[PDB]
Order: sequence, then C-alpha cells, then structure tokens
Amino acid sequence: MVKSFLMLGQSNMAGRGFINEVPMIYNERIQMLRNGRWQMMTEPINYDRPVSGISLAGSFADAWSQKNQEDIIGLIPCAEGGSSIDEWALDGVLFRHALTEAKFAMESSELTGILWHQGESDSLNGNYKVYYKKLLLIIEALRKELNVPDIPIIIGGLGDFLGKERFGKGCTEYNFINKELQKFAFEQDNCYFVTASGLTCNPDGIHIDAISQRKFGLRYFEAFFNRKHVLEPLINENELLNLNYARTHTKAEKIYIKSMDFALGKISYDEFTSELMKINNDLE
Amino acid sequence: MVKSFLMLGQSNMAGRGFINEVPMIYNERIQMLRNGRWQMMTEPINYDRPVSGISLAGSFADAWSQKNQEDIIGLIPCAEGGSSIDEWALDGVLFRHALTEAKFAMESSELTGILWHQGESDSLNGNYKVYYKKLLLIIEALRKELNVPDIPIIIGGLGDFLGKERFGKGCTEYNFINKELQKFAFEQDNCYFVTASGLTCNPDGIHIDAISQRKFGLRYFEAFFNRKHVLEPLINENELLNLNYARTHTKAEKIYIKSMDFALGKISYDEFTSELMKINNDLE
Repeated sequence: MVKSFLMLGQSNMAGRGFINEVPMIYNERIQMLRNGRWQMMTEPINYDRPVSGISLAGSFADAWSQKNQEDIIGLIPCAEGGSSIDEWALDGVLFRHALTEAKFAMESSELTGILWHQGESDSLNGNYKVYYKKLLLIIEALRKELNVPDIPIIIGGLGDFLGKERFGKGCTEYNFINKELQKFAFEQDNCYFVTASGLTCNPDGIHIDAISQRKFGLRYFEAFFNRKHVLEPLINENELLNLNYARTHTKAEKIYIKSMDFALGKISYDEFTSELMKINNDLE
Repeated sequence: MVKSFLMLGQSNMAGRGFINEVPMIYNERIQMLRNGRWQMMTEPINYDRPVSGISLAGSFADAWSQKNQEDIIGLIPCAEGGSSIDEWALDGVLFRHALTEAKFAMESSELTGILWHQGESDSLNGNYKVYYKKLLLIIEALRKELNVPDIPIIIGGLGDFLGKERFGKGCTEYNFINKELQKFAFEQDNCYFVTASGLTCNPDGIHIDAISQRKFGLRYFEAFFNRKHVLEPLINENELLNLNYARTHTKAEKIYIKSMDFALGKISYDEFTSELMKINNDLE
C-alpha cells in the first residue's frame, strides 16, 4: 500500500534549502500529494512559497524506501512559513486545511506518521511558557480527528544558529523552545525528539541549509524507525546519505528525469527521443 | 475586499508556459491561495507538477487589477494536469478537493468567478458525445455547493495545434470538443466562451506557450468583465499586455523582488541591504 506522512510546522519543515547544493532525489517509490492525489515526489515538496526548496522529508523518504523495498511512501505537505504555534490552533485555517489534506490522502493511503518542526516564530518574548500546553491541544486534536492514537509523531529541535544573525537574530529564546520540545516528547506518548546539533543555516541566518536538511531527515527516520529519541547526530550521517545517492535508478525513473528535461525546455525533442531509446536499448 | 477566482481544468489551465519567455508579473494586489490562506501571487500559480509554469490566470489578474485599483484579486489553483472530464466527476477527489479549496478561500474572500479550461484528454475516440452532459453536472454542483448561482464562469477553447504533433497528436477530436464547449456556453446561463485562435504551443505539441497563455488571459477577462463571448482575438492584444508590463511598481513590490532574489541566494546580504536602501532613499 501507500504509507503517508503528514508534514506540519514552519518554514524549516517545508524546506528552504537551496536545491542546487544537494543531489536530486528521484525515487519512483516516493510520492507527494498534489491537489488531493499522489504524484511522483520532486522537490520543492512543500511549495508554500515561491522560495520553497530542499526539505528534510526528502532524505526521510529516501531512507524509508531503503528499509521498505515493497511499499511506497507518500508525503503530505502542510507546512506554512512564518506560522507560529498560535496560528496552528485547532480552529485555525492552516490546521483545518492540514486535516482536510490528511483525510484526502488517507482515502488512498494509510497515515503512518506525522513530521513536525516549528518554533522559530515562538523563540521570542516568552510565549515559550505556553508552547507546551499549546502543542498538546494540537497533537491531541490530530490523533483524535485523524484517528491515529499511536502512530509515531516525530519532532525536531531548532538550529543553534538562531538568535544571532539577521533574519534569525530575533529568535533569542530558541533554546527555551527546544527544552519544551524535548520535554513534550519524553512525557507524551509516541512522540520522539530529534536534535538539530551540527545543523547549519543559509545566509539569512534562520533557515537550515540543504546539506543540513538532508542529515536532519535521516535523524527523523532514525527516530521513527526505531521509536527513539535522537539526542546526538548519527555517526555515518554523511556516508549514509551517499549510500542513498549512489543507488542505481530504475528505467522509469531515468525516463522521468528525461521527460522533465524536455518538458522544461532544457533539451530538444530529438535529443529527448535519442535519450529515451538509449534507456530502452540499454542492457543492465 | 478580496475577489477570489477558482481555477479548474487540465494542464493548459494550470499553465505550462516557460516562465523565462515572458516578463514576470509582480502585483501586490494579486494573490494566490497557499494551504488555505492568501499569499502574494508568484508564478507558478498552479503548482500541480514540478513542470508548472505560466498560466493564463496571470495576465487575467493583472488586467483585472487595472480595472479595479481598489480591491485585490485572489487566485485559487485547482487544475490537474492530464485530468479528464470523468476525473472531474462530483464524487471525484480533484473535484471535492476544489470545493474544499474554494470554501477555505471564501471564508476570507468573495468568490467572483470561475475559470475553466479542459478538454485535451477528451479530444479522442468520441466521448465528446457525452462531454456536455458531463460538464453540466459539474457546473451545476459547483454553483449549488459553493452557493454562486450567477457568478460568471468563463470557459476557453482548445488550441488548433492539437492532434498534429507528438504529445498532442492523439487529440484529433479537439474541434469536436470546442463545439461542445461553445454550445454549452451559449445555452447555459452565465457562461462565456473564449476562442483560442492564434494561440501557439510549446515543443510538446500539446501545451499553450507563455506568450499565448498571456494573450489567453486577456480574452478571459474580456469575457468576464463584459459578460460576453470572445469569438475573435482582441485587436490590441500585444499592446494591451505591454501596457500592463510598463506599469510602475510599488515600493513594497520592488522590495519583494529583492527579498526573493536574496532568499533564493541570487545576491549577497550586503547587496540585498544596499538594494533595499536605494528603494527607501529613492524619490519617485
């Protein structure tokens, strides 16, 4: 079947990594939800802004497909940039929209997990003193509404680069939010924390970069697959990624990158044809 | 207030024009729906595929903003590439998803019109003999469900390049669909037809190109604004477009193109700063 994963949070969940700084992930077994149905995943996955880029859900799915050669993983993009915990209130629009997206997804897939990452917009002037209780109502409503009382919900921490440079300089209370995120995970059932140590950011000083967003996805899967808290970065983080990048592509996959090259006008029709035949004639 | 317009149809409504072949439209008074709420419009508007590009809704909105300097126009992207009239059935997922999107939009805007363009996937082996009756049920359900019994619904024809080259060669019955589209418009209340004469296509032989997609948008507005059938192309089509391209941008707008240039890594932070001050210091 199709195992779907709901994506919730701020811009760091939707992904802002520069897609030209990390290798493309073309996995015919990884899919994204486009206006209610499944389509082959191609970053930007969570296109909430014209600037959406590399997400952590990319490597998460790639790593997931390697541990499950049989099924297909479906991603449900519902992250909103700049959104704060208050904007995610049950009565909220971006929460009720996430529900409708999830439901559309589960009428053709099975919701297996929920990926959450948010907190930059709450890393200032207190309001971290109410973050927990706020999150509890959101998670509670999610499990109830979507009828998933025990599926693992993974939550990541905030980058240590916050509260220092430009767009991120206003987030001086990020570490106070991390404590609430951690606490929430330990105390709440079926919730796991994922450290963001070592992760770096783009020039804006607030968004995690592509490279770091790729490692971040592995830690998310590491937590999900083993149902544990990832308090430290995985050791084979770099090599683990290259191992997925080296994977040989299917005929359908390499025909896809070519169909797209042509669709975007990057190559001629005859050049597209010649390239398609090479794939067809190729041995193995 | 915010006047919203629901976009329905196939890939030629979602837009597949190459964004690098036509000038960018940056209008702070034109917005798009991103996961339930309004955000400043930036093409691709209807991102249903990683290949989504220039849509006809772009120039439609630009022309609309010039005849209404007071309000803001909101676009609701709900077009699915490759979808056929059958996939748009009331019980369908991409129809029920369009409804939920429209409703989310109207709880913060007023649905003023519906833009429809579809039929390439029905331009083969008959089934054009059932297109009308099929469309009637879809339109009927839309007005009833969304409580908009008299808002103008505009429908465009199919390109004359269809049924001849590559990806479009299979659409040999396009002209039979056009007749049904036309008929439907004349007979049905508050429905207007928009010819696609003169419009050209990209190399794939099936998708209307950026230039043509821009002219196509004007004809849509021409029909909507005057509540009439556009059976011929507008005469000042080219100049009418340049007139909108020449428009001087607002301070907020030019600050936006700069905020994006930086957000995408196209410029340095200091270069971004320097550019922001120039905008601030500028006289008029």
